[PDB]
Amino acid sequence: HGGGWGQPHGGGWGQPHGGGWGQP
Repeated sequence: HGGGWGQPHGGGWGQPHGGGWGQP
């Protein structure tokens, strides 16, 4: 979740998942 665009949910892994909340 690098600002709201292509950094969040970047393919399914460490780009979504950011702790355990709404990032994953």
